[PDB]
Amino acid sequence: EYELPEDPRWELPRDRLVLGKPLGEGAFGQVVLAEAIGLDKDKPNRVTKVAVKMLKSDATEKDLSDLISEMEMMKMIGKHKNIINLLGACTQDGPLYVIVECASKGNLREYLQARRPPEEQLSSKDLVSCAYQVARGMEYLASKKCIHRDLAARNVLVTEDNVMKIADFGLARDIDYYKKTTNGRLPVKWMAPEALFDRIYTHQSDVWSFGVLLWEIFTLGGSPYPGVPVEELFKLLKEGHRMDKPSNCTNELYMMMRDCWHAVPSQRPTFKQLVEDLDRIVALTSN
Ligand SMILES: */C=C\C(=O)Nc1cn(CCO)nc1Nc1cc(N(C)C(=O)Nc2c(Cl)c(OC)cc(OC)c2Cl)ncn1
Repeated sequence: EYELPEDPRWELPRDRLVLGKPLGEGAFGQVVLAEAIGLDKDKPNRVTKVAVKMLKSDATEKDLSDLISEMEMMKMIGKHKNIINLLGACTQDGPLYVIVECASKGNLREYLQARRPPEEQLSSKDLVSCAYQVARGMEYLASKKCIHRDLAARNVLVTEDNVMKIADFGLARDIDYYKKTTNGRLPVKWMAPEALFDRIYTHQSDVWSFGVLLWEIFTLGGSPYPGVPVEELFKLLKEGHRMDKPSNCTNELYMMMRDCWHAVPSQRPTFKQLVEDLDRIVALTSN
């Protein structure tokens, strides 16, 4: 059981919502595509495709509290082009539905892969642009005290008009480093040393992630530290080994990666900086 308070800024009548296909039961919760009717006073007879999150029926009291949390946090953080945004919620006379934006070309990684050489092909500008947009989004969240914790291509989603949007930021978390993702990869490959070892998570480690995220981008979908089992990665990093520069990657960019991977967290750049460098570099980068 439960009753929620309703904020009318955000309440959508649940009959204005046409639920459709699901897509995986994530880290608690389960999400389904849907069509919202209205959403906009201007054009109230238009459907808008949205993603709607709701509880599975095998759902604890906390599992709920969690959903309410991340909803309320998405409210606090506010809108930005380069993040997945809240658009509404259905709170009354039914189970809770937390509606957000549909990003119609999947995750960054899938979209990169689908655009390798012999569905279109990405120019050099198209890639740096992509890194730039993620940095913007990251900067925004950071400006709002948000620390991401699992930043990587899989957690960047892409809209029809090709805009990078960061996903799963307000995320309530709690520990197997062998836990495999859908694609078969290990979340530790994105983790900064101090996050790995001493559980210390900050903007600085979100920057380390962004390093690897750049690496993913300039390998059109790469898989980090290829065939280097978890155990080995412990040492390699400890000592100071770093990933290899990709082909089709300028020294400039490879040097960014390397600063995002500074051993001393405080000496890494910040997103503010990285946005400013990526803007310049995009302007100097040819189609
Ligand atoms: C819109 C058509 C469509 O097919 N969209 C689509 C398909 N896929 C498959 C990816 O392999 N992804 C999308 N876009 C999409 C997915 C999602 N979520 C799966 C999702 O969980 N969204 C979401 C996010 Cl990202 C979030 O971030 C904090 C918070 C949410 O709810 C609280 C939700 Cl639901 N979202 C948007 N677009």
